[PDB]
Amino acid sequence: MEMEKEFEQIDKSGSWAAIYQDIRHEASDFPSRVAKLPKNKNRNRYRDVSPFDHSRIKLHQEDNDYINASLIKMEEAQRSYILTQGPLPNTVGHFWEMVWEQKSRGVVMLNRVMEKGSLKCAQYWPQKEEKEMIFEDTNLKLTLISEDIKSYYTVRQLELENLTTQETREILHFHYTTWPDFGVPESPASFLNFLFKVRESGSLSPEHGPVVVHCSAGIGRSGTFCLADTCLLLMDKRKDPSSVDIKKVLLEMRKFRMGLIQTADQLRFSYLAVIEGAKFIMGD
Ligand SMILES: NC(=O)c1ccccc1N1CCCCC1
Repeated sequence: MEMEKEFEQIDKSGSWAAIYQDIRHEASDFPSRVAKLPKNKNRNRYRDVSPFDHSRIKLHQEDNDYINASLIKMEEAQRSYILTQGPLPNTVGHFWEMVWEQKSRGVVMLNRVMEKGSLKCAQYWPQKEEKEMIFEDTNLKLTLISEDIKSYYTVRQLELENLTTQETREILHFHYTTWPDFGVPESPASFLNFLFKVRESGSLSPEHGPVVVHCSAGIGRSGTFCLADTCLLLMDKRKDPSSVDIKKVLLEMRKFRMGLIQTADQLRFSYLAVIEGAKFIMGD
């Protein structure tokens, strides 16, 4: 069923809360035993948001390999994503160790450091060129190279140095700065423009490690970003673009991380983004 007609049918019937609970009921439940070990309590932002054991990213260290991060591998679309929480005061060094070890080119940030008067993630990148950061625990140095501030997003060029080997890499930081403190954006135009800027950079392409995507918990806004990207790529690849079922794609992605799309409003917004984005994919 053409999702645009499914959309109007749910809107006119006002059944978004009903569709959303059906997804919550059918979603996968896999163990997260490593996340719940007592040694890892200060590595988790939220007691109720944990990576599954089968899909968790492992740090390359014998001491403690744990980070709250999941590998989402979309087989038919040929896209992979790492979804992670906003870094905590004790996990900024682990965060950049993961970027280094997984060979990522891009980091996508969908939250502000402060929202609703509370801290949603640590200031984990340098704000001035002349004031770089050194993570002693993971032996990494991070330098701000350049910053391009736009009305709806900021793009930063960062240099990450492995102080052990003196290898360096360029990382691109894509920061969506205008998601409202409550609810979802009224139009998906700025969010789709932002998704197309990340794609244009090479950060989502198979010559690099997976993109790192985060918000505060790494499931809600982060879920909307990967769901919209994957659905648009499948509409490009398939003979019948109307065969793309957003609910089935979301349940596939929930095999790899719990709780993706946190509200019925985020589910409606994901449908709107895919419907409006398809009007480019199909030749406009
Ligand atoms: N070890 C670090 O993470 C670190 C290193 C250099 C400068 C700042 C740093 N952080 C920033 C956000 C979390 C608290 C402290």
